[PDB]
Amino acid sequence: AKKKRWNSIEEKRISQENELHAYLSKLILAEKERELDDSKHDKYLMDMDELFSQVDEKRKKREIPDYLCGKISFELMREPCITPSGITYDRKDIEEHLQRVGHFDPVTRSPLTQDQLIPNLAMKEVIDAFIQENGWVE
Amino acid sequence: AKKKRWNSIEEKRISQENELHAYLSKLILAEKERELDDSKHDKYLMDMDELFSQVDEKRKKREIPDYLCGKISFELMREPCITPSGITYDRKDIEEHLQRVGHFDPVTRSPLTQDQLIPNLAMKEVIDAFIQENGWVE
Ligand SMILES: [Cl-]
Ligand SMILES: [Cl-]
Repeated sequence: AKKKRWNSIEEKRISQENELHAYLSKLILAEKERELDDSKHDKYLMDMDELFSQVDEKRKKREIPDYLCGKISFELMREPCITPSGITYDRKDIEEHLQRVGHFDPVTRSPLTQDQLIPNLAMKEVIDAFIQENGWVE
Repeated sequence: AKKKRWNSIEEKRISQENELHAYLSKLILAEKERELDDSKHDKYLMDMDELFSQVDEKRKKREIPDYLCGKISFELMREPCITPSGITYDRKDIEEHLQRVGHFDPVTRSPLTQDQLIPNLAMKEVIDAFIQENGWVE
């Protein structure tokens, strides 16, 4: 929703990392200048860039694990529930299927009814911990 | 086991980060010297340290999520299976309990028998992805 504040917070971060990265690349090159005025430096620059480049590669984020998404909704599950076949779906989606499509396990075809659905408490914790450590979500 | 190779691989990393970190702190201070020879630099040093300090704070690792551990084994689950009450245990541990302790859900006390155990396929994927992205495990 109005959670566009995550972009603002990371805006201030990205901004500082860029300033630090430029500053550091300046000191380096300048040193290379002084040295080649009287290289190993070129290597320090690569690793130095890679360091900031990596802490930016993971910033690409948007990588919502597929194993945290429903088989029906194809997206992060809010209420993960498992069937007796061991397949986890998002409650709203599965209860939708069992009421609109039919009384069968979307994947195993095994006979199924809403009352057999079991709350996957463990998965709910995994997803919650995921949504916390990853504000870009939602 | 002999997977002590993870310590060797990260040994080479940690070693390079330290060398880069020292080198960078040298260029900085030297610059501060030249400036204070004719500070904002002190701030660049803090953030620069924090940068390497952070990529080391997470290296503390050993943080095996509790929600990935069994209620009985109290440790990373190899074969996560859920009960009809929605509680996930490691197979070996739960089947041990149902055969040595009694036919009841360790936490909900609800009546239980090995044949009711359901394989928590979703959790198995979560843990597998965890063991991969974290070699220090095992
Ligand atoms: Cl789903
Ligand atoms: Cl357990």
